[PDB]
Amino acid sequence: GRVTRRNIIWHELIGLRVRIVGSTHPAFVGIEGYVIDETRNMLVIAGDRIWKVPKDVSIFEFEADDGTKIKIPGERLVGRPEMRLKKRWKKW
Repeated sequence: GRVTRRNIIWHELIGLRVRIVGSTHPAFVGIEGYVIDETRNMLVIAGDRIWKVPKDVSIFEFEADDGTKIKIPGERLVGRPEMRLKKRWKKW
């Protein structure tokens, strides 16, 4: 949906288009498609093939509904989707 570099931390990822722009393994850079599932440590991407990729060693580029491109290390998205959503709540 309407994701930004700031809220992507808690925002759901399923349904967003994504591109692996970096990785500890060069063979996987270039994988693109829509996120069809997310677990604590993985992202399931549906491209030409269905890929299950680890968040910790990948750099993602997500596309927001308005076309905006968002690049963020996958390590920052580690954690179950429901758990990440708790980060939306701020305690000052």
